[PDB]
Amino acid sequence: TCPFYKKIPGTGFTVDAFQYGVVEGCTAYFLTHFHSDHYAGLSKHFTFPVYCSEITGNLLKNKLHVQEQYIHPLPLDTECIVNGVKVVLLDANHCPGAVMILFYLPNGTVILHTGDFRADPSMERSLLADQKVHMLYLDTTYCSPEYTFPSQQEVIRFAINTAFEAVTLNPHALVVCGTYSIGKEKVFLAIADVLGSKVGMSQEKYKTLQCLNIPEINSLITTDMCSSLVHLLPMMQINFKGLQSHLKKCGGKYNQILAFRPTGWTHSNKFTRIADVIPQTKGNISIYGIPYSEHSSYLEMKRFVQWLKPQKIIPTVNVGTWKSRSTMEKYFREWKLEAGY
Ligand code: NI
Repeated sequence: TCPFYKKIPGTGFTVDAFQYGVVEGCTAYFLTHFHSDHYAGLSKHFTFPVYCSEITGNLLKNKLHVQEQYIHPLPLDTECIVNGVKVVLLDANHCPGAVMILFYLPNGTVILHTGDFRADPSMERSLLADQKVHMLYLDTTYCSPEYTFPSQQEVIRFAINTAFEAVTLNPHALVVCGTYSIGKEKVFLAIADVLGSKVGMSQEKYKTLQCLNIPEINSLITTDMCSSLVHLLPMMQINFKGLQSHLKKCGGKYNQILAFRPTGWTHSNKFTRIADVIPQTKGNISIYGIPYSEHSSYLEMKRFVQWLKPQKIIPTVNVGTWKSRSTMEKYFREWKLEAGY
């Protein structure tokens, strides 16, 4: 049964609610982004209207085989009427195709559902600027002050400089980057650009990348592993055993691997600056964990909410424990007292 924080009161609508069967009263199912915890339940047999971005729609059709007649893509930054209710989709600064949804309820209430997001000051000049929001359904993944990490630009700077140094010292080194979902494509694209290489990957991952509307993508990626010196592999294979086994398959072309695991936050963030990060090494294999996040830091989240000044907040992440829920409620009250709304 569908939980309350996935329902939009005063409408026929749900958000990211595909794993509960036929939801009673639901006339349109919104999908914020193509990540498995959110799409869980969709398949080619789904027969209700799905509303989403163009990119999410490409993935639904090609990867999950949802039939075209049930896919309803909407442009961003554009007022649209859905089953008699005005909606707007906004870029969520998460993975490709990820949106926030603004719902203008027939009674005058305005609701923002962030989906998953990485808050940014640029959002303060979107269509959010123009009116008041009563209810915020908020991605609270990192809602605690211990969660710090650097900008995405600092992280990419570190990775580019690391890869270019290693391969210039040793032209026979291979770079490998882990992946298990869409998102974080800048990591592998930036490294391949500095090295003058295409990114090599499986047929299944190439298929997924071809759904994302990235400019000039045919110039950047390939299924011909032999022609490429940046390879993508499943995240599960980014360990000493998995990488040893991959180096065997490369036909003595390479004699060293430098690999990247983009994670979210890890507790080595509490002590170490990005500049100071070091790898784990065994023989001719080195593995860097790099803190590339597609969710808001605590400070970014706090800034956004203090700017928006919502009347009520409904968390969508970490809602399963009493300790979590109490911690989050305390920070929301601090923020409101500090800012005066
Ligand atoms: Ni996500």
